Amino acid sequence: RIKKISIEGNIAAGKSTFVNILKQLSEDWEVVPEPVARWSNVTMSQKNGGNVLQMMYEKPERWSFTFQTYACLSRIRAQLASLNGKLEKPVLFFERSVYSDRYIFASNLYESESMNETEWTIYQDWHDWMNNQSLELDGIIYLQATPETCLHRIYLRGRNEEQGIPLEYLEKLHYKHESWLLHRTLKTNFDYLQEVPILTLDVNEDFKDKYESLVEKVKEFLSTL
Amino acid sequence: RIKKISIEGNIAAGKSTFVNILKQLSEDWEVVPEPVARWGGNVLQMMYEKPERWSFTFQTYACLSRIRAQLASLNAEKPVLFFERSVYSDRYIFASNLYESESMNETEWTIYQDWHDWMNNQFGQSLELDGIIYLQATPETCLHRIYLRGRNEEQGIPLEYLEKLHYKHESWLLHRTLKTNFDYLQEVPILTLDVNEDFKDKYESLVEKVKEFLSTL
Ligand SMILES: O=c1ccn([C@@H]2O[C@H](COP(=O)(O)OP(=O)(O)O)[C@@H](O)[C@H]2O)c(=O)[nH]1
Ligand SMILES: O=c1ccn([C@@H]2O[C@H](COP(=O)(O)OP(=O)(O)O)[C@@H](O)[C@H]2O)c(=O)[nH]1
Ligand SMILES: Nc1ncnc2c1ncn2[C@H]1C[C@H](O)[C@@H](CO)O1
Ligand SMILES: Nc1ncnc2c1ncn2[C@H]1C[C@H](O)[C@@H](CO)O1
Repeated sequence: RIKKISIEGNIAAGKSTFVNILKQLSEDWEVVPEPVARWSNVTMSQKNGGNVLQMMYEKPERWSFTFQTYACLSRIRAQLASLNGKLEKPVLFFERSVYSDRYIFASNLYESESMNETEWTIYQDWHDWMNNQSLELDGIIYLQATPETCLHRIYLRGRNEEQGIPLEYLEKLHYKHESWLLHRTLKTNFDYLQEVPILTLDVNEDFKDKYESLVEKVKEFLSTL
Repeated sequence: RIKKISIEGNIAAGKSTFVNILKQLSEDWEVVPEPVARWGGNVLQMMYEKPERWSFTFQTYACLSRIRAQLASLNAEKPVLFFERSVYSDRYIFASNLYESESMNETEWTIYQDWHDWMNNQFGQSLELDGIIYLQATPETCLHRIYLRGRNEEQGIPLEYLEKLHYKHESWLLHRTLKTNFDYLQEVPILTLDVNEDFKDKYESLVEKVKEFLSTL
């Protein structure tokens, strides 16, 4: 019986670092990266995904729908094989969810006009459908940082394509993160999700070698599920 | 147990007509129309407006809309389910062509073929065919039946597009040259009927043949 936690948050808040911290604290703990993050920097999968990322960055109003499609189906399959292959008290740690795909990223491209009524309408259906047709999660852990901490972090990361991402986007993605995971205001069609329990974690301070409290906070919340 | 038979055919080759014609003949005989037929209506219209913009998006909605429709009907004594085209049609006819005519790029094309390879590796689950019936018509023929059908946005279909498509049908369903990542398919028997002659009020010969074919599977 595998528990299922999603680790969520804005660009450069510290998810993969956190995910690769818990990684070696237990062998009942496994981690599934987010596919997009491997296409992000530096095989047929990587080829395509990196092709798709650059195009979405260069002309989002043309490539948002295809990007969202490939990136969600990639997380989906990446997530399926981690039931297969590995894991007494097993937890799987997901690096973002198919819900972030949709209520954070996909949603923001509609409202910014990068996907049109048809595009976004056809995405909501596929999504609803592809997901109803094993990965529903036991909990969500929210690593909350500011747009500014987020903005500084991507600069410390130094990714080519990401240096141009401006504070105003991050500022939109923070708001949706907030409405979903803290005031629990955002409303959806995965109903269980309205009451999956969530833990919010302040990672504005650097925790790269001072993380015991955050982890005790994780261990405690696992205990409550 | 429900036998699954796809009616393949170029545009307006007779497909919708023969399949309904069939629909009345037997208790044991039902049909799943092509969802693009009823069209989807914007995505199809955007498809005719600017195909190098919408080809990828349509193909995905088109094909998944057919998988849903077919599954739905996947739930008589000697059951036979007839489909109107199929997910091989969607990939080796249409997406293939559309990649071939640069309305999709390699990324697009690779990303489609992977998603089709996967959307249907969980879903051969009675969408896998028992036979194919190829309504072979000449392109010339199909071009008149499009004026026959007298359909708005379908009026300007060239002469040459319809050519592209039949050469692809014939390589797939008559010469059997064409190769795919469903090894089963190359097994599967095909039946090949000529439909240039009208048949609305003269189909017994046709249906007789259908009947021999089903009888041997
Ligand atoms: O406590 C931390 C967490 C991370 N980072 C740095 O911020 C950048 C982005 O973090 P990460 O890739 O883990 O963020 P994610 O997008 O996965 O949330 C990397 O250079 C990290 O080393 C940091 O300076 N202090
Ligand atoms: O023997 C026939 C077969 C078809 N049609 C007509 O050809 C047009 C297109 O037929 P259908 O929708 O069956 O073509 P499909 O696209 O479904 O192959 C319609 O007006 C049919 O009435 C016809 O006149 N004689
Ligand atoms: N669904 C998605 N998942 C992950 N990233 C997304 C997604 N949509 C857009 N992006 C943008 C954020 C970064 O610029 C870049 C790398 O994450 O892609
Ligand atoms: N998968 C598909 N199924 C049926 N039609 C397709 C498909 N892809 C493109 N087309 C084009 C042909 C017609 O002009 C128009 C209506 O059939 O759509």
